[PDB]
Amino acid sequence: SAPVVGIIMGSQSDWETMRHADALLTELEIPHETLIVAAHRTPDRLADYARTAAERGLNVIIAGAGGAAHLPGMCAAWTRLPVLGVPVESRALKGMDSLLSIVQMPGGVPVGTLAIGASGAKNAALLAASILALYNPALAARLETWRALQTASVPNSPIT
Amino acid sequence: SAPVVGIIMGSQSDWETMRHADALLTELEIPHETLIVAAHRTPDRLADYARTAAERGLNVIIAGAGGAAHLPGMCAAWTRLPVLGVPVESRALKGMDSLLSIVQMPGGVPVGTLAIGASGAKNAALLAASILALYNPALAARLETWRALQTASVPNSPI
Amino acid sequence: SAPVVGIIMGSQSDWETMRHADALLTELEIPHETLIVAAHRTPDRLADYARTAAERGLNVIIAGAGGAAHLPGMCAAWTRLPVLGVPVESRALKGMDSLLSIVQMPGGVPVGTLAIGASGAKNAALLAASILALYNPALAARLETWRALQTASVPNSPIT
Amino acid sequence: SAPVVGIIMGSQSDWETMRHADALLTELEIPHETLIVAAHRTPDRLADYARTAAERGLNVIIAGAGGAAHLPGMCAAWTRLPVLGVPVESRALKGMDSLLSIVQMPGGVPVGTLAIGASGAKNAALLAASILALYNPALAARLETWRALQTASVPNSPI
Amino acid sequence: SAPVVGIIMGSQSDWETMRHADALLTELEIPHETLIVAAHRTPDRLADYARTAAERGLNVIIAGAGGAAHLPGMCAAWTRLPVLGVPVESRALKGMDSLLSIVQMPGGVPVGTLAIGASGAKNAALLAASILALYNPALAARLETWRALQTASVPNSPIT
Amino acid sequence: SAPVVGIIMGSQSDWETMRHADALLTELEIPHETLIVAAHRTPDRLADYARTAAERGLNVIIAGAGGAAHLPGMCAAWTRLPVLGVPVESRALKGMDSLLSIVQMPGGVPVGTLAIGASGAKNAALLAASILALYNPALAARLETWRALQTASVPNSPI
Amino acid sequence: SAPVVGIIMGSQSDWETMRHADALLTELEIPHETLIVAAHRTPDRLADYARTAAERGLNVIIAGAGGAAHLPGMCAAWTRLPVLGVPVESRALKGMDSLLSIVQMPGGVPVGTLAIGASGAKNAALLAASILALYNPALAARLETWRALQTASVPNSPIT
Amino acid sequence: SAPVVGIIMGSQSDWETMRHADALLTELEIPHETLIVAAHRTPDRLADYARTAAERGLNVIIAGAGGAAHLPGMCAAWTRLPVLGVPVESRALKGMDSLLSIVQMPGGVPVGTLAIGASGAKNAALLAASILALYNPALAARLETWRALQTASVPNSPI
Ligand SMILES: O=P(O)(O)OC[C@H]1O[C@@H](O)[C@H](O)[C@@H]1O
Ligand SMILES: O=P(O)(O)OC[C@H]1O[C@@H](O)[C@H](O)[C@@H]1O
Ligand SMILES: O=P(O)(O)OC[C@H]1O[C@@H](O)[C@H](O)[C@@H]1O
Ligand SMILES: O=P(O)(O)OC[C@H]1O[C@@H](O)[C@H](O)[C@@H]1O
Repeated sequence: SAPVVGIIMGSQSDWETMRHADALLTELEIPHETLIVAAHRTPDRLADYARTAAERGLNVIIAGAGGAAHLPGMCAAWTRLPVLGVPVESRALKGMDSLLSIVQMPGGVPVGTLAIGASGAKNAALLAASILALYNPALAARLETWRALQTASVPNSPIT
Repeated sequence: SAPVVGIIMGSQSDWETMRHADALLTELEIPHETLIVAAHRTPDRLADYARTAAERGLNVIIAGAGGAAHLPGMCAAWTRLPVLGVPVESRALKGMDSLLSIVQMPGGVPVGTLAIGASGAKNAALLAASILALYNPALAARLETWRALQTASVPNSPI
Repeated sequence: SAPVVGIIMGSQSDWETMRHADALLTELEIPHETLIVAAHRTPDRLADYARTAAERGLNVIIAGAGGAAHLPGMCAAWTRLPVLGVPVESRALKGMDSLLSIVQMPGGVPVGTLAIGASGAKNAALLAASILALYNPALAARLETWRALQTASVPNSPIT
Repeated sequence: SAPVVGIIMGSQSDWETMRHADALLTELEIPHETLIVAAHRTPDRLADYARTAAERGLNVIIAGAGGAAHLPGMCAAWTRLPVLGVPVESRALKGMDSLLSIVQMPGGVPVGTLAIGASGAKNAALLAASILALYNPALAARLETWRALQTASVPNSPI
Repeated sequence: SAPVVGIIMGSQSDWETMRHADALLTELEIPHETLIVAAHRTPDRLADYARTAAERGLNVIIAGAGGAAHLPGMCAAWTRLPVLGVPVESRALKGMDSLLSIVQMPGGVPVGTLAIGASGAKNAALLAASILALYNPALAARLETWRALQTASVPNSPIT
Repeated sequence: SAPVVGIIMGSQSDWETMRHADALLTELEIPHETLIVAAHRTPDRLADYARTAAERGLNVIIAGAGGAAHLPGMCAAWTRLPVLGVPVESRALKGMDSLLSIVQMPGGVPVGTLAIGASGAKNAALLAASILALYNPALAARLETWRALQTASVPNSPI
Repeated sequence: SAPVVGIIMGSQSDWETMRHADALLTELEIPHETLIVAAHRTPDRLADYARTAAERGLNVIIAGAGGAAHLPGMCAAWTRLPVLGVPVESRALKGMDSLLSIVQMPGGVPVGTLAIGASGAKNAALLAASILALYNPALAARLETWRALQTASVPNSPIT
Repeated sequence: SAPVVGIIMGSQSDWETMRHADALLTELEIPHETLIVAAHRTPDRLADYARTAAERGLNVIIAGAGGAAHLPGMCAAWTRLPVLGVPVESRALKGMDSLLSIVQMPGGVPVGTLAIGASGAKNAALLAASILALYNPALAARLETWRALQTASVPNSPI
């Protein structure tokens, strides 16, 4: 019932990307919350969200942002929980600004960063699942089944 | 006098760069404070610094950071004062990470960004001076003199 | 009545970007002028515009250009006023040439640079407003209201 | 105690970087193993290491590589454990090749990627610690202390 | 009859690119097989494919992948045969991630890398043909004819 | 003799690079002047230099600058003479900023751009020589000799 | 009558870009030839074209190419004439491969390089005109008129 | 014996890199020649070298160049032999110019491209060896031994 993963993003425009994280957590039956938290437009909301996350029972935060993408890193500054960052693709620089803004954190405050775009959102959810599976045997079984099906679904040759 | 510019940086390792901003403000006799404020390692210190800057009488904030450089942008999130950002040169990516994480602010929260490195630190101080000069005539004259000396001192041929 | 901000750009093609600066100054009731000044095709026009800006009562110049983008920097060479630069997105290099051409000024002649594209134009106007607000209490109040409304308009969760 | 984190790297030349991960895990008293596993030069060693990691009791793998950096991704292909990737700074391209070859994993096989270089190695260890802390209360308290000391130790002004 | 070149790729999406290699081998009458082998989703399939390639009679492997593109390099780790790599164009980073992931192999395990995209696929097939032509005189003649026709087909001036 | 090529650069720090252009013109006995002209620090000096270049008898201008490198383009704005641009290697971005700010001129005002660094300075001088050689037969013969010696002097094997 | 500028390019696909050079030379009444010369597919044609250019009366060569763009540099290797290079925009890398392939010539063999794309083609023609104008007074007058009209045609403000 | 691989490079400055290809071919006892051939400074030497390579009995050409690196591609234009390209690390752009000017060959004339720098030179020699091994059984066995020793010699832990 109570959420164990928080998915956060700075804008509705980020949802086109972050929806892939939401869908995968739901597929794996991982209770979660999905919210908008804007690092620059709602910085006090961010501080409160991140600093209370652990006491609220969250175990992992998945944060997506694009451009000068500060949401994952500032989240990580305020929580001891693992924070996973999804670089959202930007218009001009194709997410390279997003990527460098998120992955290049200073020693002492980590953000586990995934690929630019939808792939990264899906993989943030899978990485969160991998973390939770360490201490949830039922989920561990669901995740192993999921990975096995992924492997079995790969064809032997292309449709030419 | 009470400071009217705050120079802030995330680490002692930024000082090699940000000292150029400090020196310039001193040269132009602009009262200022020079502090370490770490966006990631001291986020509550940052929130407090930025949100109280205006009531403390600061007029401009100069913020320097390298890598995933969030200090200028998060400062701007908490203050209506103009915030000027200095990308510090990072070891691997030579400040390109610094530059993009500072300049690419989405619309609604600006950071006026200067060049990577020492040039950017000097120019953040000069840009702060040009802002203050709009409503301080004595400083405006000192800034005019500074720019005039810069122009007049350029040699005509290389040695 | 008399303009206190000048918005300048090198071409009509730049207007698609710089119109966002114009609109925001108008929203905040900041008197301004909006002109075409081409660094390469009208260099004497630029010299005259920049060197007379202060005596004409301008307080801030917002300059946009793309490609080998020299308009903001050459403006700054000729005026003591703060100059803010907007990198206009270019076709091949997506504004990276614009950005580096504008932001990498030598020590001694500053240009306060904003994001590539529309975001940068909007933020140049907001930064200009922040500067003017230091010595205009009515504008300072309008700007604080504007920022507060921005913060209040952020939803708590995405439309899924 | 039996290791719960494996730190692996493709070469001795990566050790200058990955030693920072090793030191951090030691500081936090997290039992770990530190090994060379080369994706290209010892691919069967990699397959064996990754596929048996869970049954050996590992909880997290930290993998560092430079250049065409395939070690973290291929590790993740063979294990359901979380795999954290450290891009090692390469000579010519300063770790940009390392970074893109690690972080740009297609959907379905994740690698949580940290910064280029020593910062990334330290942060992979801290991220592993934060994962383990979710279900080890004594470690969680030591990690809290570590983060608190980091925050409290930041000076207020540069020297 | 029996294949002497293997063309492998990680996904059906790669076929839009790798089909150009397949077509050129067919044009030059080089027997080959075309398969899907996913480095990350079917890593045991890859190990088996690469380690048995020589004993199965393959002489050259052409491998295409995009993004964090590991298929060519991991193939090369498991075979003594020459491995040629085709960087498939990726959405955000335009194949620059593909290119660097493939070409920047450590000393000791080579991948001969071709251009991003369709050009690279065509050239991987031509390079494979060049290799086989060293010890197949009939193919050597076909390849020389092919190159000669290419040269003769270049017009002297553009259609204006 | 009166100069027919002007070599200009924004700073003494550019001289390490631009000296290669100066040396080449001297070697080919092309009368020239070598000057500092700063686009940002001495913009009126630049306008005057460029607008009077043709009437002073200059035929080609070689302009070198680093960073936000505006000197070649603004020179070309004020003269119909051919302007050749040398991107000087900058500290952080290794001349990539220099290169893009010089070469990406919009249509209507050209700058013929050479390689980043010393190679580009040498080649700007050679390109200027090849322009002058079109209407100076003695120089054309000296340039032929120079290119012939370059070709003939390449060794057949490394030492 | 006889051509004094040669415009060369490696493919018909380059014409979309190089046509802007052709049009400007025609506008300025500069006699020229426009040809296809492929560095990689017709290397002997290139050697012959470049090594005979001066004796044929050419004064400037404008060469365009994209990707691994070798046509301008190899032209310059074989002629003492000034060679101007136009980087043609490539699909994946947006002409950055074209640009670096052309501009980064070794000391001793120059190529005067212009902008990526149509702007560069137009400017190669203008630069060629500037060179020819040094020893053709009538053209010098036409070029000064052209530049003056360019300056006079810049509006004072945008259409908003 | 008569050479079956030609190693060519544009300058003595490339030798620091290309010596790694030479050493590897020597180690595997592959008869080869090692020469300077400059695409821009000696274009007729290049045309002659490439067009006669096959009739001279060469089987593979390894070509190294930096900057605007045209040597491998122009070699491939004149021969049907496989041409392998080594991007030499350039001073300013760290071989990114070298890499793009070699690898981005349009369809119809291939160059098999290796990594920037010494790794690429070593790997061009190994790739040439793997090509030759297809039809030389003694060499194939020596190459098997070489790869086996590489794999077996990787240490299990860092020192
Ligand atoms: O890890 P240290 O050296 O303290 O800081 C290195 C970089 O991390 C950033 O926060 C600072 O702005 C600095 O540029
Ligand atoms: O060639 P050596 O120095 O062994 O290794 C250099 C790089 O090759 C990669 O596999 C390693 O991760 C390292 O970063
Ligand atoms: O600040 P200094 O060292 O004078 O000049 C550094 C760079 O600033 C540019 O104007 C010059 O062309 C030079 O490349
Ligand atoms: O100017 P030098 O040092 O002779 O050569 C430097 C670069 O120019 C290229 O042709 C060579 O391949 C080398 O990488």
